[PDB]
Amino acid sequence: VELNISAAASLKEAMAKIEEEYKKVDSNVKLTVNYGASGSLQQQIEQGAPCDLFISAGQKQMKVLDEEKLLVSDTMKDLVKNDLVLISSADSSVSGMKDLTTDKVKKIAVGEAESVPAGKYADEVLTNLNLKDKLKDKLVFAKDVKEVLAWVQSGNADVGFVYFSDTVNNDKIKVVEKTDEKTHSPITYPVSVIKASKNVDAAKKFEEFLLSESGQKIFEEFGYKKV
Amino acid sequence: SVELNISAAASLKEAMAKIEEEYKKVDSNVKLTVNYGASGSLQQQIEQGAPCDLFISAGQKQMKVLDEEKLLVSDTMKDLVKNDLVLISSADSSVSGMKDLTTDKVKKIAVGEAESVPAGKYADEVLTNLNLKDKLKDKLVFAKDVKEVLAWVQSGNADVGFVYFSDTVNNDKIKVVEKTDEKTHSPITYPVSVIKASKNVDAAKKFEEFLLSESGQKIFEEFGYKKVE
Amino acid sequence: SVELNISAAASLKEAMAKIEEEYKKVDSNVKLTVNYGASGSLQQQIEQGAPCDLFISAGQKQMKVLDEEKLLVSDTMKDLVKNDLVLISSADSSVSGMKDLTTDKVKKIAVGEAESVPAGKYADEVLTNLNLKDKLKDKLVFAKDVKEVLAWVQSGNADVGFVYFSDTVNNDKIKVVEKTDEKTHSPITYPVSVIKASKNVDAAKKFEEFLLSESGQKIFEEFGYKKVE
Amino acid sequence: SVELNISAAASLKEAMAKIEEEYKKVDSNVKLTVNYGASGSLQQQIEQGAPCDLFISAGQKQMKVLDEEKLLVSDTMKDLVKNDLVLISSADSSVSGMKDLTTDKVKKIAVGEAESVPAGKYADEVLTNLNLKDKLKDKLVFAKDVKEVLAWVQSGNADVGFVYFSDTVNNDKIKVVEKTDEKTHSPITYPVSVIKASKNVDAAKKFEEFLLSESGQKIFEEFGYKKV
Repeated sequence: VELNISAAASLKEAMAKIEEEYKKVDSNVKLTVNYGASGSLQQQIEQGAPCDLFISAGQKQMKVLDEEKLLVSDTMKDLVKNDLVLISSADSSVSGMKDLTTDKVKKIAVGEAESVPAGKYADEVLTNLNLKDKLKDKLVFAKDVKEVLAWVQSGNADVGFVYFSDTVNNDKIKVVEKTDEKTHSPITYPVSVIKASKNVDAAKKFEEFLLSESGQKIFEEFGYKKV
Repeated sequence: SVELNISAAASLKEAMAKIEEEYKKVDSNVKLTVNYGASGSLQQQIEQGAPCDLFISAGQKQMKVLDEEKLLVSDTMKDLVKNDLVLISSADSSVSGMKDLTTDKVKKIAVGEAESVPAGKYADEVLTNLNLKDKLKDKLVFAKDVKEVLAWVQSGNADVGFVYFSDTVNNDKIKVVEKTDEKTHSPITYPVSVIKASKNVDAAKKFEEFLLSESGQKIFEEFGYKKVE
Repeated sequence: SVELNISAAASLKEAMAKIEEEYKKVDSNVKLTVNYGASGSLQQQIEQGAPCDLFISAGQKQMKVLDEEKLLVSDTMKDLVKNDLVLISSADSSVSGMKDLTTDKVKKIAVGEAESVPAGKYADEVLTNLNLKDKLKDKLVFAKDVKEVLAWVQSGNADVGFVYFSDTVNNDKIKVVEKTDEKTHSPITYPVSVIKASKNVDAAKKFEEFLLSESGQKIFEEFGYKKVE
Repeated sequence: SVELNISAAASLKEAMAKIEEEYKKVDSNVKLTVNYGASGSLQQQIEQGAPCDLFISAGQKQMKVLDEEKLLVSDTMKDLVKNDLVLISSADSSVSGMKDLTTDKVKKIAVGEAESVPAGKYADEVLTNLNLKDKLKDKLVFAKDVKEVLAWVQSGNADVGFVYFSDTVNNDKIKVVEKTDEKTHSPITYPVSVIKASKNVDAAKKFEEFLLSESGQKIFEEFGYKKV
């Protein structure tokens, strides 16, 4: 059977392992995974694109679809979530957020608050901790998380804010701390079977694998967390 | 034999053909398929999951939207090439400078709409920064594309016009009068990036390196494009 | 940036220098470090685990062992270039061709020692297959290497000689009378392969395809080598 | 912070890459540097007094010379993994068993060369022991290595081929039709051992047991290898 999956492109590295495993888990089904923006994938599903399963970055796109009656609602669940973490150079004395206030911390790298997802949550966290106005003389702004990583690696920034899934298998940086879930809005990836599919039966089975222990640990292998 | 889907701004077409044939000689194992279009429509397709391996846009705008949606291999984001905004005229025109603009040697100045035409946006910035825009309002006629600005400068509907230097190549009918000072406007950049969803990242990265290399650079320069600062 | 270690037969040294400067023009991101030696010993180092990325050999024997021991990326095994066994004389000699070997016009035929010198081993094959080896025994003189063969022929000590075409380039003092038919001897080929233990397999595969490309092949042909089939 | 020098046959490279990142989880402060070479050349390096902790050989020909020459810790020489000789065809090639070899369904059988390719040597022992080698001569075509065997079967040039099972993982363009009886060919084994001259005898053994442990013996299993 052929299942069509649309997904946020940030899951591509984790999704390679899932397909590969699922071949062993079920030889019968081959999966064609499609990657794009959750907004545009939302459009294609609204316009009747033959997708069997949808995993978006965030509740927003999925919420519009549920109301628009295009999802099998009982299949609408949270797949994984992400952690905003504080990183630094591997060889520095940063141990916590209280250091950002200190002389020890001169430069803090964050994504652009408006058009970088990690920067939005980073801004949201510093705002709620009342540190945002305290660190304006330290906050430098990057175009993406790669640049936040690179500035922290090369020493251009003392510490940075980034997803934990952006840190896996990288010896050059160290995850100093993890941000409290209660300090920002949930960074979640929902998954749902599409109603217009002709493989609801098979699509349900694949989603169950994704939500199963065998699938969740694969996602943990790439820095994602369960909900 | 890997097949690479390259999407590029329609402006790059003539130069992209030479790039294509020259990469055949350096790598026989890569098959390049290049479809062109406006940067916004090409950006649109990548977001829908269209299988494109490499993207070359005119403007930085379409890139940081894609990058924000995490559809790019971020470390492959580079400035490929640059352009110059040039003042052009009829080949026989007595105009010889930006100084001639505020004199009565010039009746009409053709520019693109500053809101919907990039060459118009840069022209605006130049006229604004040079403090010439108010004095020249009685001369400014507005076009819907760079192809219209040129067509007005030839056929004498406008004495003078603002276009990219790359539009001026292979036209003996129009002559470029003066190159706009780089200091007076936003960088006219054609950035390139490998698409994250690509199934041929390494092959794409390799091809991008060809564009970013002395041979690719020298090819773009044959069609009026310029070295990145 | 990537640093590739290439080990090649010491005969390729002159060609690999033009390969380096030319690859740099199409890929700024790769630094090549080329080590030269005897193919058999180069094989031993790879067998010991010496960090090599690409290997270019003089013969097929050493590739077979390496592949048997699984030290190669098998699907990258290819024939890069091949050489030709040619008949040479002095520039002013006026020897016409292979037919002139049997005539009284030539008295001394210079060849490499049939076991110590590969060009001699292939000369022996040609003369054997053409049934000329016995008739010519009174004419055959044996050199320690092709450099001595060329010297004898240049000085007139030998009327003609057998040598690789690549040993003739950049020398007007001698002239290539005729190239031996390829049907008459075992293929004189130089195989290339990416090394399995390499930490830059893809960068190595990409550099290998430059070698197998039209421009890369044409570089080896500047140095007397020839395209494979 | 201990560095371990590991000399291993180049067969295990892809498997060891998953061993390294996992032992990194099990032990944070050990640096694994894996040297890949021919087992005969790694043997020579060990014989010169060169410094290695653990040796993984392809076959026991080398690990016999060293064990005699008192260069090993004898109590650490065990068989790490074995290999299986399997029959393959393309995916859904309608070939079902070893029976089809003698039918018209199969007209071309790809094996490695008998005296150049290890998998070609064992497939030879099998067909010989199965009294099939003489009957099937008009079907037997010989490849330069297992990659080419696979290539012929994927493409359809050969209807059927013999390779190791570890050569067939993560490939959906062929089908492992049948495993060869282990009794019909010489044992295909990889021994492991700690060299006497290691700076860290104990550290290597805590790595050895990890490879011998279920945790390692299942990383190998997903790379096609088998228990001993």
